[PDB]
Order: sequence, then structure tokens, then C-alpha cells
Amino acid sequence: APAAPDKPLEFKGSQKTVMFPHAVHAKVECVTCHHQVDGKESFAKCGSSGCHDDLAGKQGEKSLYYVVHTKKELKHTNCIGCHSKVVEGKPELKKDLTACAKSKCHP
Ligand code: HEM
Ligand code: HEM
Ligand code: HEM
Ligand code: HEM
Repeated sequence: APAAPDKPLEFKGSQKTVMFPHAVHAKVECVTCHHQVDGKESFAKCGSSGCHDDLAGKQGEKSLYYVVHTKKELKHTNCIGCHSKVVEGKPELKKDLTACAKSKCHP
């Protein structure tokens, strides 16, 4: 598989840009986020054509917003989902990892 990016990268929606750092997630297997597609590995951008390419809508499988933010139980692990589990044991990180404003995702 390709190498994991060294520097934080721009993970964009239609209005906001969130800096995503791989370094901090080094203990997380790649596939956790870069889920398999049709039985094969995939490292394409989440919102590329044919994937979660609805960058404005907030509901549905095609919605990038939805797969990133929903707390519902999904087929694959997502951003808010794992962060919520993490803060159950580390409450001191609740604001930094799950808050809608003033968090590490949305400063
Ligand atoms: C808290 C539950 C929370 C809210 C609400 C929220 C809102 C939000 C908006 C309105 C956008 C802009 C969408 C767009 O540009 O089209 C947005 C985008 C991203 N967010 Fe968010 N967000 C909340 C929380 C968090 C947290 C705690 C993280 C990080 C784990 C996070 C991540 C992202 C990412 C990535 C984006 C860009 C991709 C996209 O969803 O379009 N948000 N968020
Ligand atoms: C595991 C060690 C791992 C690899 C390999 C990896 C690779 C990778 C690449 C090459 C990109 C760049 C994609 C591009 O076309 O620019 C990329 C981007 C993102 N990754 Fe990743 N990644 C690995 C692990 C992880 C883990 C564990 C997560 C989630 C916690 C994750 C997530 C992301 C996100 C988000 C992006 C941005 C994609 C976008 O649409 O902008 N990666 N990764
Ligand atoms: C990019 C790193 C990336 C993220 C983030 C992402 C998340 C995601 C979640 C959490 C699910 C489960 C949704 C649900 O259960 O309702 C999910 C599902 C699918 N994805 Fe995805 N996804 C990322 C990347 C990609 C890419 C690059 C494509 C397109 C090639 C893609 C496609 C799909 C499809 C289709 C589904 C539904 C089938 C499934 O595997 O669950 N995603 N994604
Ligand atoms: C989903 C693609 C996703 C995003 C977006 C995301 C963002 C994020 C940020 C911005 C941080 C803070 C970095 C900093 O300290 O400056 C962060 C930190 C942790 N994350 Fe995350 N994260 C996403 C996904 C995931 C997933 C799927 C998991 C769990 C499997 C996960 C876990 C963590 C953990 C652990 C941290 C570090 C907490 C700490 O001790 O500081 N993230 N994430």
C-alpha cells in the first residue's frame, strides 16, 4: 500500500477544511478508515466521484458530512464514532475530540 502522508492534510467539505493528521493515528490500522471496497483495498479520497461525493448534503451514504459525523452504528468505523469511544475513558478529551466548535477538528 502507499505510504501514510507525513504532514497534516486538508480534508475538505464544501465549506470547511479540517486538518487531518496521520501521525496521531499511527496505532490505528489503515483499513479502519480506508475501508475496503468490493473486497479490495482503497486509498482514494473519501469524497471523490462515485464515493461520498455529495459534499453539501448531510444525510445518506453519499454524504461526506454524514459518514464523518454520525454517531449511528455504521458498517465501518468513522471519525465521531471512534472519538466518542475514546472520550468515554478519557473525559478530559471530550472537547478536543468531539465538540462541534473549539475542538481540534473545528478550532
Ligand atoms: C459536532 C457534532 C460537529 C458539528 C455540528 C460539525 C459540523 C460541521 C460542518 C457544518 C461542516 C462543514 C461541512 C461542509 O464543508 O460541507 C463540517 C465539516 C467537517 N467536520 Fe465537523 N462538525 C462537528 C464535529 C466534528 C469533529 C469533532 C470532527 C473531527 C473528528 C469533525 C470533522 C469534520 C470534517 C473532516 C469535515 C470536512 C468533511 C465534511 O464533512 O464535509 N467535525 N463539520
Ligand atoms: C495506514 C498506515 C494508512 C495509510 C497507508 C494511509 C494512506 C493515505 C493516503 C496515501 C492518503 C492520501 C490520499 C490522497 O489522494 O491524497 C490518505 C488520506 C487520508 N487518510 Fe489515510 N492512511 C492510513 C491510515 C489512516 C487512518 C487510520 C485514518 C483514519 C483515522 C486515515 C484517514 C485519512 C483521511 C481522512 C484522509 C483524507 C482523504 C480525503 O478525502 O481528503 N488514514 N491516507
Ligand atoms: C475516506 C477515508 C473514507 C471515509 C471516511 C469513508 C467512510 C465510510 C463509512 C464510515 C461508511 C459506512 C457507512 C454506512 O454504514 O452507512 C462507508 C461506506 C461506504 N463507502 Fe466509504 N469512506 C471513505 C472512502 C470511500 C471511497 C474512496 C469510496 C469509493 C470508492 C467509498 C465508498 C463507500 C461505499 C459504496 C460504502 C457503502 C458500502 C460499504 O462498504 O459500507 N468510501 N464509508
Ligand atoms: C476521521 C477521518 C477522523 C478524523 C477527522 C480525526 C481527527 C482527529 C484529530 C484532529 C485529532 C486531534 C489531533 C491533535 O491532537 O492535534 C485526532 C486524535 C485522535 N483520534 Fe482521530 N480522527 C478520525 C478518526 C479516528 C478514528 C477512526 C479513531 C479511532 C479508531 C481515532 C482516534 C483518535 C485518537 C486516539 C486520537 C488521539 C487522542 C489523544 O490522546 O490526543 N480517530 N483525531
